[PDB]
Amino acid sequence: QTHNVVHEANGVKLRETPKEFFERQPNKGHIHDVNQYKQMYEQSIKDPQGFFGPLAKELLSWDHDFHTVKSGTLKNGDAAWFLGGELNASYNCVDRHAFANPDKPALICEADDEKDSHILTYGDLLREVSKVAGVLQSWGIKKGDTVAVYLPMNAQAIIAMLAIARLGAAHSVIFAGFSAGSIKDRVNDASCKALITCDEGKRGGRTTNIKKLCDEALVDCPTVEKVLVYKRTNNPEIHLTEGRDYYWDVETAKFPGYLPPVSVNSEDPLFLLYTSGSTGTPKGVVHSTAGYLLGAALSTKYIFDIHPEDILFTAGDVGWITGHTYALYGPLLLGVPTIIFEGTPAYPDYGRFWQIVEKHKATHFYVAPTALRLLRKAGEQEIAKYDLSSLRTLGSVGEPISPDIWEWYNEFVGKNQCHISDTYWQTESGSHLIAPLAGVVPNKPGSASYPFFGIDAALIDPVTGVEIEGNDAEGVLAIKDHWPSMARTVYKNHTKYMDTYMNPYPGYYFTGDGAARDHDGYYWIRGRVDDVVNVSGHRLSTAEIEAALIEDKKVSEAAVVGIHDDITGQAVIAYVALKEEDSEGLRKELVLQVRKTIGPFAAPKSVIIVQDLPKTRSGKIMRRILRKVSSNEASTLSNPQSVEGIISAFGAQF
Amino acid sequence: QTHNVVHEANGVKLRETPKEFFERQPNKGHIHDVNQYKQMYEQSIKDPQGFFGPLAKELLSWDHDFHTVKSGTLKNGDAAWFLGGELNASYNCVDRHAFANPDKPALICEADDEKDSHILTYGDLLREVSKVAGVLQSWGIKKGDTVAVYLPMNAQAIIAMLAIARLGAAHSVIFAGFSAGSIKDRVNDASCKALITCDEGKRGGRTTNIKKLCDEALVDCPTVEKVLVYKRTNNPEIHLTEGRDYYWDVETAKFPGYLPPVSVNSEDPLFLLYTSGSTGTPKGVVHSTAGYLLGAALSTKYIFDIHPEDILFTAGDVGWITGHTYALYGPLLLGVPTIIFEGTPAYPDYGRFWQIVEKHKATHFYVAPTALRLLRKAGEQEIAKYDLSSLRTLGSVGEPISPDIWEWYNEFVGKNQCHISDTYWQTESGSHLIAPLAGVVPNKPGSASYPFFGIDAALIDPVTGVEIEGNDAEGVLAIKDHWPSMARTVYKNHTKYMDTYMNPYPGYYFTGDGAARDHDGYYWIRGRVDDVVNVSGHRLSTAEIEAALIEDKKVSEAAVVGIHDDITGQAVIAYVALKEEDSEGLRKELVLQVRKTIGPFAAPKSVIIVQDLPKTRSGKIMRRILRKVSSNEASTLSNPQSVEGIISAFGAQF
Amino acid sequence: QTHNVVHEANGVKLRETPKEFFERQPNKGHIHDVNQYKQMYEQSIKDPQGFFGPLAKELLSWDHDFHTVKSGTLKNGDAAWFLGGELNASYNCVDRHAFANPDKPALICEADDEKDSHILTYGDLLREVSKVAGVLQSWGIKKGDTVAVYLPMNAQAIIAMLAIARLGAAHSVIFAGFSAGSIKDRVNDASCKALITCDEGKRGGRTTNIKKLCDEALVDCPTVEKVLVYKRTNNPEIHLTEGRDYYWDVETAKFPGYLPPVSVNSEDPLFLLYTSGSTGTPKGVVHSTAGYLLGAALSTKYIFDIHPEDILFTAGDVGWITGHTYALYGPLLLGVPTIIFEGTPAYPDYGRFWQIVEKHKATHFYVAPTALRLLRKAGEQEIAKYDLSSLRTLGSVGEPISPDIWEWYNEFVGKNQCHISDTYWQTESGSHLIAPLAGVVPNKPGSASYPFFGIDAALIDPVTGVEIEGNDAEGVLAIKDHWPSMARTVYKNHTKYMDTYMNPYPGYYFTGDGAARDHDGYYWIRGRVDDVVNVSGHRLSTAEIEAALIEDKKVSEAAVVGIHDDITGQAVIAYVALKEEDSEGLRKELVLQVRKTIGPFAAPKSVIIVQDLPKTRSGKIMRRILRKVSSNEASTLSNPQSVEGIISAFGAQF
Ligand SMILES: CCCOP(=O)(O)OC[C@H]1O[C@@H](n2cnc3c(N)ncnc32)[C@H](O)[C@@H]1O
Ligand SMILES: CCCOP(=O)(O)OC[C@H]1O[C@@H](n2cnc3c(N)ncnc32)[C@H](O)[C@@H]1O
Ligand SMILES: CCCOP(=O)(O)OC[C@H]1O[C@@H](n2cnc3c(N)ncnc32)[C@H](O)[C@@H]1O
Ligand code: NA
Repeated sequence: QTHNVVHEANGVKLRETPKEFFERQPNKGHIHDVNQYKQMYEQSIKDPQGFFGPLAKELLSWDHDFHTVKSGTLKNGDAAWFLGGELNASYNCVDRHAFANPDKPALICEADDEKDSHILTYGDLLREVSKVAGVLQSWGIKKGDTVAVYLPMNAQAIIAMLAIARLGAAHSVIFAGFSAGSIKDRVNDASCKALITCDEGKRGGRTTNIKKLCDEALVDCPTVEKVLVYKRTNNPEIHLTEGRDYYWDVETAKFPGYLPPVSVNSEDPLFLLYTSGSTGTPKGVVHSTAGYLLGAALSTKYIFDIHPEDILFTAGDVGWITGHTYALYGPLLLGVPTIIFEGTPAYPDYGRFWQIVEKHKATHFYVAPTALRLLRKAGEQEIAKYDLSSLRTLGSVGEPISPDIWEWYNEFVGKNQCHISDTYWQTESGSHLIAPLAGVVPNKPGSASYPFFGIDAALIDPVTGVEIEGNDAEGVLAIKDHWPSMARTVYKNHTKYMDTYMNPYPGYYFTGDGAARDHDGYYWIRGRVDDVVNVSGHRLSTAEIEAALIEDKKVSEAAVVGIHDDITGQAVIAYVALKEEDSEGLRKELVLQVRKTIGPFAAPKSVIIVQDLPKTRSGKIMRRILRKVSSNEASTLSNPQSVEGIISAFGAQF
Repeated sequence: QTHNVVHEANGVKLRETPKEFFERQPNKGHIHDVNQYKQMYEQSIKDPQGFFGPLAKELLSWDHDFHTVKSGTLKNGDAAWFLGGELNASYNCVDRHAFANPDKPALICEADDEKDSHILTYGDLLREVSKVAGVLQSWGIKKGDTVAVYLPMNAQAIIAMLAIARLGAAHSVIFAGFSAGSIKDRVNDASCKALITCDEGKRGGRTTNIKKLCDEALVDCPTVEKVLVYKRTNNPEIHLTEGRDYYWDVETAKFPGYLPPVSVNSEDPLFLLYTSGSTGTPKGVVHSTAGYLLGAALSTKYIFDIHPEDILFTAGDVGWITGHTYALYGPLLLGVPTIIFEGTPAYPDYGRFWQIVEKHKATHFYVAPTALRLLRKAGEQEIAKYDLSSLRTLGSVGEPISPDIWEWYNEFVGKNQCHISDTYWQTESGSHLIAPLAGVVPNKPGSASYPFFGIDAALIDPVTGVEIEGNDAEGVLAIKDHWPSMARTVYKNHTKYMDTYMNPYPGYYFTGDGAARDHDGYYWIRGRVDDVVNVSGHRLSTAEIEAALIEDKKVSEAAVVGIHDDITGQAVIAYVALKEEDSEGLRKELVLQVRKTIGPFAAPKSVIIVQDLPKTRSGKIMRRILRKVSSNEASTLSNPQSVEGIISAFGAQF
Repeated sequence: QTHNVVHEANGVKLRETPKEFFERQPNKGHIHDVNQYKQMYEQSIKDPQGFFGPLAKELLSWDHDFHTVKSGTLKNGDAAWFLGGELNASYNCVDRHAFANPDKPALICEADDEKDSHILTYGDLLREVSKVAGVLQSWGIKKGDTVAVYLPMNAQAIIAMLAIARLGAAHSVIFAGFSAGSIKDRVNDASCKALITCDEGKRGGRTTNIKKLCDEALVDCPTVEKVLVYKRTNNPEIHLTEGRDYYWDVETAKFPGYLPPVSVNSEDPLFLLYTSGSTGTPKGVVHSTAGYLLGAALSTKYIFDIHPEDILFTAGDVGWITGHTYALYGPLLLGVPTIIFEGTPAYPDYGRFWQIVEKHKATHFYVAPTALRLLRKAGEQEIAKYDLSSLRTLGSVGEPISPDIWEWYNEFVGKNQCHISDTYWQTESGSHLIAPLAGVVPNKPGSASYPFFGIDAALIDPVTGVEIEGNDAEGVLAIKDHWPSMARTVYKNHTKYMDTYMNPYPGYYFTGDGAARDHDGYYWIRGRVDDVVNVSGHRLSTAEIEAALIEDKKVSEAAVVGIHDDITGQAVIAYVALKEEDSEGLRKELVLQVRKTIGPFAAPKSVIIVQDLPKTRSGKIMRRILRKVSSNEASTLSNPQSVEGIISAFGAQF
């Protein structure tokens, strides 16, 4: 007790799981007592073979059984799960459920306008996936090909990824916010032979350009042989390059309503998803087929307490890992309907999220902390109008949750009845690492609680590189052994995959996050230790933004850091130095330069112009100074007078 | 009793199964009583899962077992059988039998001249198929490729289709009668990467040109990379385009006598077979692998009463669905020798069919009604010379059988000892739909008796579109649910497949045939309701013939209909109107224009030339008038005087 | 007794298996008594299905089980084993052992210099094979592709063949001694899409050129898309053609440490290996996957008495069948470490072979008789310095072993404690045919003893073509039925495969060797009957050397034969006749002409020049005369005076 190192633990008492939730369970809970979970967790770490074997056979339908549950080491980067097994993601997500209950809802597609909303049953999802998959096969997509997807968060993207996996190909979903240059690089890296996109998207009542950005990047993408285009708005003046572009509706009507699924090996690539790390250009994270689906199945069934009668709503976009796991695979593997929203929580009214939960009587809701802050400041009153009584579990993902936000979440939406589960994980983790299991774990506000099955959490001292033992401790967060849903490599570049995750601390998986552990065992996440800032959930490497600013001929050097913006969580500020008029206009010109190389979400909130940057004698720009200058101004540098200049221009600009 | 609507049922008494047949059975009959069959049939309709499951495991050797017997609906066009199963057609047709009895006869190849006849054992068929398959594999044929076959009805074609299926490819047999333009269209549609043909064919003592027609179409077929040519006559002056054409004997000698078969999914395409429907160009009918072979195995074993000691003779050509199912797959699946005839029933003498039955002591004989009429008028006396005592079952296929022909069949050939089984089915049906089961069902002459296992027959009123209930009823014939051997789609054009079979009467499979059902339950087929005429067994769309006539610049409009010709069953007459001398010569010039675009069997018997066609005010040519004018002349038209002109020119011409 | 025909059997007594060996067995011997072996052998011949079935399931890990143990006949050339089975060679050789004992040694790589020696564990071999296999897959290598290997006898070649088989591709190892023209022909025949080689090799302290010879042949090899180059010496001035050549270290670092193995059918090609027969250019011998690995597993486990605790040293190069079977697959299948030597038994000292046996405490040693003669004449004394006490079994392979050499082997190296096993077999045989089983069979010096499991040995009279029955008999050696590891065909040329092995004596496998059988049943090999001479183990067709000499414009005709050279066993002499000065220099010019078309090992020891060759009236060069002229001069020819000229020039030259 009386924590000294973990200051956040002090003054925090366990918020017991509300009693109303256990009554709203449609069936007996998967786990009875919290002591039962600790016994399950202890087995997954000590005996991984005896723990995950049965669960894999229970939750996955195998075309061919595996001979070995776990192989490989973190140090050697040769991890593998369920070796010898053969299965298919589209059979487990669609086919098997469509045979039992064809008319059961599968995709509840809620569009930007509710007039364009519709529901697809599992029988319908099987027919549409088979048809789309039939088109890609006639085009020549085979096992081992990568197929790119540039679609908004609607049912069409869900259908696309399943049809690609159905053939044994790997899908690479590119976020619709990205620019043309970001599509160019990502496609060329994967050597995609096909692209699935739409004519244009509609979000918040505005018509976003989609196909036009694809045509721009595709002139520099020679691997793409053919492109599939969906008529989301049916705009007549949308050009389609002959021989390359073909129409979704026209081609799918040519092929039958059932296509045989292609068996893939357990360690065969399921998908690629590009993320930006502290150093280097965005890398292509690869996930295996079997170990990923299992991880998604476990975390969904047990942490969220998902039963066959439940309905899940996950707000995240499929362009990021959250939509991948807990808007598609997780729910569909368990045979429950998932809610896919193509709009924003503000259009038409700020209660749009809550109409959907009322309309479809959703039982589980998954949201990012950046959206809860937006709703509180803007549309807090609308919540009471809608029912929201069907919700049993409220989740949080992507950003640190504040105790202030946690209490607002519990009563304003859950009415002190729902269970709150702060789910900490990563794109590379595939599934949840640390989260409160609903009905089991009493959550401490702000803490992600205990680690999940198969995750052996530990802290490491950053300087000495030793594992810290005990409680009331702080350090770098790392995992001792690999787990089923762990990412297996970076596409065509395993060396950077080792240099990033396995080599910083050999024998450990490097998460890039600082954490603390209290005496109760609950884990507190303190943010990323490398040069990555979480801006509205999007991870952004400072180096990617800095390289975009330097593309302008005038920019001699640039440096970007992050600070706490209330709405966005973190915002990147740009301190740029020019070589040798209209200073305010050039600042805006740099903002679109970042918006052109990367996308609109990378644009800095402000750009401060200084002649000299705070540098050490060797040359390293003192990012610690620029960080504090943004907030509070209170070591050895080259010129200290330059610091007064940076403070002068910061107030002048921001 | 006392049928009013079904006039054919009146005056017809059951012709009981002859007692001599049961004694000639080499073993106990598959079905004991007719009540046993009705119980089997009732199960196949009520419980399809419990009926076809065991039969599939019994009659098919699976590389991998299936998880679901039946999926999909007619309304959605997503039918599938034995989902998850893996198997290969060449293993079930050749390999497994060759292991048990290598020296057992498999292909009894009876050529145009008996001096060129030979027998291939199952061990020989395994070696020749493996070698041919070895050539196609080195050429690059893989699972999912289509391979065209343009061969006469000999052992080489049988070997070809097995070698193609062995690799998992799909074979498209093109009838040797077709012209070059028909090969052109069919090949381009399937995008065949290879072609198997012969130098030239010999039929009825005449040397038919084969390779030369292939070279003509192949200049407009870019997908064909290589061609395999068999030396049927070894004509020295047969050109072989270098890089494309290679020799059957030369290449097969390069590869070993065993090649591993490639596993295909149950719903993977087995073959394509092009047929002409009332509307549109000829379409590519697709059949699955597993559901087709089962249907062929069931219909052969039970309707024909085929036992391991039996020998089957089916006269049909492999260019049509009859040779596909009951000259190749059906017999070979059950491990019995099949008789392949490359000649005609007239050369050398009209008793050639009966020498073969005597020579090889055939037990089952399958023939079309168009051949029975030819033999009766020309060579009726030769039958008594040959033994023909080994025959147990006589079959009829393709055309309506007349009660006059049925009685001639029973005594002149069967000697009132064989069982006659009128087998009604379709290219799309894959296997028999309605037929008398030998040893079980007493056949009514002219009636195809009761429907077969898994076929839920029903009649629909054409106008109201309602299912007719009761007996003494007539209407459109339709099947309530799909069946294993049902065709799954039209190649690369599922929309026309729905528009033709599933959309005319939703929830039903449209057969395109009129039928009647008497009080005993026996079904009577009354012919096709759409614009298709059965000329000597070949289904011919009127629109395909009309489009060929219109290719001549002079032809303004044309219209073709059918009437009863004794020899051909039905003959198509052509009424053509020219724009603006040698009228008799231009009539002959049009006949070869049809023979050039389609083939020799489409040529009209006569061509009547009129200036105006009987038309409604909207423009539809009154095909009912041209139909009656051909036979007996006894509504609102545009000009009635034109009718007197059509009658005047009909007598003048025909 | 008192053998008359088998003169070698007379005066020979059984040398009983030394008692010390049974004590040095780490476990109970696989076979207890010699009578037990005869009962096992009798079953393998009478009931092949009941004998090899269990052994295949015991010694091989199957991805899918087979349905038939044995099919096909020698006469039809359609042999097949374990039909229907699916497996992978790299799983059985690496993966399965790496799971049980990752840190167990697998490849003990002893380089030309011991400073460059290293050991790879089974876990390491799994990671390196997976990475290399990962590179070939991204390059596009798939099941059915051939990949060429031009590497010396080191660990890199072993890794290469496993990675190729891992993908289901077939590897074609080309011996590093061969010239550029020999690589050209071999690659073009197989149509290899990739090549794995190294910058240069080091052997006996000399730097051999390797990559440079590849670049020379690759300009005439269009099928090769990409090439993998290993940095054996890291010579900076090694050119790498851009787009074609890539670096082993650079590419393998890009791919992960585990790659899923690809299932292949039992009869799918494992590898190709080119050998030269009496007639024709070198042919590509093909071996199946399953039947080969089993044969290698049986012969290694039982003839050599290999147990899990044993260590094997086989001196042969992987460029020939010996390194294939008993330096790679045989040991690795059984999960024991194998010793790979990149040097020669003379460098640094003649006791290098024996340091390795002492260093790694090797228990089994495999050597060719040509090396035992070299060591005896040059470095006999070094043997006593090293321990060599861990050896239990000494083997002999490739050449006839002399009784003089057999006794030297037994005491000078084995110290009358090891068991000597003369293993006679062929490239086409895949595994041992006739050999003494250690611990079971008392070996007669010079005799290979009894045939092995599944080999039904018999002798045939060369003239009459009848099988000789009884003992004290001599004739052509042939095998009555095929066996699992028998070669299945010649690549893309099955006709020559039949003409060579199955057609000379139908119903028998032609070995090309003369043999004798004594009253005890022991077999004595008397050499090859066709025009093939074993020069230092390399089989060399006389026709291949003769064609190389004739390439020079001056050479009108040439004829080469073989005689007994002490060091090389057999040496080829060249008698060449020119069309029309510096006679000694042209003789040397011809020697390099052979060294350029074939390789350095084909160069004749001497070249005798004569104007006329001893010829029959039809024209056949009397090779019997040139054979005797070389040794002792003691029929009807065209000119007898030419014989005096050949004798005159032989003494003048050689
Ligand atoms: C999985 C969401 C999308 O993942 P990304 O790969 O884009 O970003 C992962 C990072 O988000 C933060 N993070 C994620 N979840 C939480 C969380 N629940 N609490 C605090 N920080 C969190 C942690 O810093 C982590 O390293
Ligand atoms: C299966 C033979 C070749 O089939 P096709 O696809 O070429 O033609 C099918 C049509 O032939 C007629 N037909 C077929 N068999 C009979 C039959 N036994 N009696 C009467 N009409 C028949 C029916 O009209 C049917 O729609
Ligand atoms: C397997 C070694 C490499 O094989 P190759 O395919 O290069 O050569 C096979 C031939 O070598 C001889 N031969 C092989 N082993 C022996 C042996 N043990 N004794 C005598 N001659 C032998 C026999 O003549 C045989 O036909
Ligand atoms: Na399989």
